[PDB]
Amino acid sequence: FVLTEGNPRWEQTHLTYRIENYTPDLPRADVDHAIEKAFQLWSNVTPLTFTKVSEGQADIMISFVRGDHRDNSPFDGPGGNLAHAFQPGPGIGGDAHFDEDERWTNNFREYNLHRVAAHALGHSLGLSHSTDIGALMYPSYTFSGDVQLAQDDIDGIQAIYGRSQNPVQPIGPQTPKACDSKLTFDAITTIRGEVMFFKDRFYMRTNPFYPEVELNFISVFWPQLPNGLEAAYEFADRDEVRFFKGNKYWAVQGQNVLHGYPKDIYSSFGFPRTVKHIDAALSEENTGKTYFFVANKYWRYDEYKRSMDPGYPKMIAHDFPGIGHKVDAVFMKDGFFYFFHGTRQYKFDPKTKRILTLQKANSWFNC
Ligand SMILES: [Ca+2]
Ligand SMILES: [Ca+2]
Ligand SMILES: [Ca+2]
Ligand SMILES: [Ca+2]
Ligand SMILES: [Zn+2]
Ligand SMILES: [Zn+2]
Repeated sequence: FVLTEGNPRWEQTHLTYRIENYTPDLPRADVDHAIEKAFQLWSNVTPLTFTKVSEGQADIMISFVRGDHRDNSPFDGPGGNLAHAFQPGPGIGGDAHFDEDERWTNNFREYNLHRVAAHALGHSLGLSHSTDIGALMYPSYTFSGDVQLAQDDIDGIQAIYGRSQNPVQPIGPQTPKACDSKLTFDAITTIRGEVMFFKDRFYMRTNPFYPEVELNFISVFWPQLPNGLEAAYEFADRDEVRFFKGNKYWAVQGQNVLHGYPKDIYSSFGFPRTVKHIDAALSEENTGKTYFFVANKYWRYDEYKRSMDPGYPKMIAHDFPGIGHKVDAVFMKDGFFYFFHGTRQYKFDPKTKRILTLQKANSWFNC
């Protein structure tokens, strides 16, 4: 996080805010809701409170304006700058302006008022742009269908006003770092020559032949998917990639969730209704066998037969000597299975049912 130069800060802890005019793009109700919830994100992690007023001046004056609109920060029509807010302070201080030749929404369509307002109000309280890609204050517009403060945002805002008067203290997701040797993965899959690691709302993509890591929201590519993947694998045969969460599984082609999916695992792969979820999955280069891992047991399914194999609720620790009895993630590369469990990574050889290397979970990255 980065605190606005000069460290402007509101002196009162009980602030007032007013919505001057309303955008035509939405019903007043929807605008009101967006703003309210935007303020709440901030009041949840600090002692500050925001009260909506109707008449008269307020600390934070909110408005929808078009082009040059009386303040020296002219808007640029459709596109470009969506909004801007001023530092805490008297007058125009703390005010937020949304550019009206923007198409404010309440859905996944660009640009969602709640999301942009949550960000603007940040500047309204004294925060500047963060260099943390996962932070709400980051300079951009991403939409993971659920606006929330990243741990970085909380630290930034608490540094100016103190922490929540909550006895528990809210927390926010932390952005994974590739050079942290404490890194662990929710799931991993290969895709058109690259390896794609998943962790919370993020993903880390790499081509092992030229180590250079790409970090970003899973929603940048597949907005439909629910954040919190548990397993995943590629099936280049159909050029798809399947993700598992809960007990249903989404399939994807290119950058769009295929028709109908999600779908049930039981009806799609044939798995006893006993299995709640899944821990990890991989598919053999060109053998047609796909291995799914649950708990300490594993199962095999034949793609070219839309069906499992004769009695397969077998043991992990037994047929995969060395990796232990629980898989966090796994993917295949050049004939070897790469198993992940916590920060541990075992390079397993299918042929010799042998373990060649035992590395750190993030060993692939350049650190
Ligand atoms: Ca604009
Ligand atoms: Ca003001
Ligand atoms: Ca508009
Ligand atoms: Ca997992
Ligand atoms: Zn303005
Ligand atoms: Zn900003």
